[PDB]
Amino acid sequence: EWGYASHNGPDHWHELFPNAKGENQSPIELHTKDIRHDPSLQPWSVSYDGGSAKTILNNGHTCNVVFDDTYDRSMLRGGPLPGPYRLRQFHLHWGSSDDHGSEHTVDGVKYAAELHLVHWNPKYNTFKEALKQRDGIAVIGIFLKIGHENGEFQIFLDALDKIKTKGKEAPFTKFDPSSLFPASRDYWTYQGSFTTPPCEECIVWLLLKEPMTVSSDQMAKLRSLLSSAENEPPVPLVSNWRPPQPINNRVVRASFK
Ligand SMILES: [Zn+2]
Repeated sequence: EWGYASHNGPDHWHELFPNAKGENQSPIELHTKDIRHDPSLQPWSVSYDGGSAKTILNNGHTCNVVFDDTYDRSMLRGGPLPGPYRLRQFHLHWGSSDDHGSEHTVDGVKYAAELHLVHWNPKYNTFKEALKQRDGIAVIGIFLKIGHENGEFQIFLDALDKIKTKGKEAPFTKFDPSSLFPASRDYWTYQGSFTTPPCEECIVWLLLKEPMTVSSDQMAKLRSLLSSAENEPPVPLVSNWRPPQPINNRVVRASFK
């Protein structure tokens, strides 16, 4: 009961979800000349377990890989976080050609897709209870820039064949999504929200300066997925990005000089 179209677009989401219109929404524009270095930002680390992966779904907005988080398994730590955090899911956001598709922008500059890795604080007992904290979620954000094929990313792409359609689920194990990471772990950090409804203001963002490169033909395989079940009328999922919301008075810090 929401969408990226023209009667369900993001423009309207608040008509049914009213966080959608709070003071800490994501995504944002990042204006590098308004951003300062903070020398108290440490680096982050992951311990992930490739065996945590379970399923891959197409929920009609996006493709999801789900992981097992019933205990402390694949862990994100350091950075600005207070504590260690659990991996739960990743997905993506894209548009309809390569010149655009990311949610965040950096000095105007748009990327072709954004990858989001979702984590949650064990301190808050439960993914669902952490949606009510300001720092309950942690997202690692990655940009996708056109280029050379990515092989670890293919692994994932190959599986899309089995969920083409909204609804569809399939098994997906043994994938470590740290494989996708680029070489640098330089980061921008801010506080905001989920970009899809219900738009909870739950998120510590960690955006990575460095883009993971991918192929145009890799990108058009993501662009194939569809948003109608089988028994129903085709329709492609051609865009799924949300446009930048208001910073108000929010401070964006960089890990890096
Ligand atoms: Zn997302």
